[PDB]
Amino acid sequence: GSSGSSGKTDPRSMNSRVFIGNLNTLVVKKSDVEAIFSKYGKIVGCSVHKGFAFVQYVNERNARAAVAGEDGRMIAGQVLDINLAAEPKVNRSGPSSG
Repeated sequence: GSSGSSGKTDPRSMNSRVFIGNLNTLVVKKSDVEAIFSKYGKIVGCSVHKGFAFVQYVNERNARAAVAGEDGRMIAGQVLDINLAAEPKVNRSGPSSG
């Protein structure tokens, strides 16, 4: 059932998602992540939670764009760790395949 007030990552009905981490929400705003990402595709759903944020583009291609673009941006003087909510950058070293 539809649940209000939450922010998790569960497969329900989505594809185009971007997990904006290391987001200095203490300085960065939503419009900053909504506008900065507005160049990587139209945002249908964007949220920022003290610690991280989530962006939802109209299409994946767009999202993946930012995830590739945004990710590595110096916001507030600090880099932003973003990644598509699908493939977690867990354990770098190793045979990454699949």
